[PDB]
Amino acid sequence: HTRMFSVWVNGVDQGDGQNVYIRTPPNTDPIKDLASPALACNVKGGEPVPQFVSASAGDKLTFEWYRVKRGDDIIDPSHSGPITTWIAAFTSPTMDGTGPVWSKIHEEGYDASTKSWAVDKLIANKGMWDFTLPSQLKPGKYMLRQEIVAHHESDATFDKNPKRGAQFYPSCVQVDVKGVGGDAVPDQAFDFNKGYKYSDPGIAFDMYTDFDSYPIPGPPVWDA
Ligand SMILES: [Cu+2]
Repeated sequence: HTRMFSVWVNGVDQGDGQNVYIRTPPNTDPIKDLASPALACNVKGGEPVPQFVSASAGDKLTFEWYRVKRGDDIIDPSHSGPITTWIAAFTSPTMDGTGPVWSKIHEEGYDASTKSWAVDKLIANKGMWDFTLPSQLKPGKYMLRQEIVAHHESDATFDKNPKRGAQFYPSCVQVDVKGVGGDAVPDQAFDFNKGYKYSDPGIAFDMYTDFDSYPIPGPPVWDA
């Protein structure tokens, strides 16, 4: 259980973004059904919010997460898993993130050398998760998506056992990107409801065995 508080642009806190520039869900509950239209942007994913984070291609963004209060324990430390960041064109304010529209721009999963996950790093960083907006990005409005996946119950799949299954915590942020040039348009066209499957070894994942690696679902990080 976790959700976003705000976005920071090159270290500068843009301030509480909840229902302002983040499409904040009503609570911290996970998405588990891979056929849910909420998988892309969570339950209020289709409801527009009035502001866009102002940023430039190349900027370092920080997405800040919390559990119940800003700057708390962030997420239960049992919720080990990856954290991925994605981008889609802002087609209209009533878009909900469904369809073949996403490109992955950043990911972190399991680090064998420290036996730790993206989630442990998030906790250690007090909920701050950094990534770069690709410098080649064409200016325009975009939806950014960041997702924590918790694998404490991923040793079963939701379709067989709806009490268990991977837990997805997607957050969608509206961003208005100034270019530094660059004309690259995100083109992986990844669809979550089609591309995340119960057969994926990164979703049907048993963390309670002696694994050396974790396969992060979806395509590799977008090129240019
Ligand atoms: Cu939880």
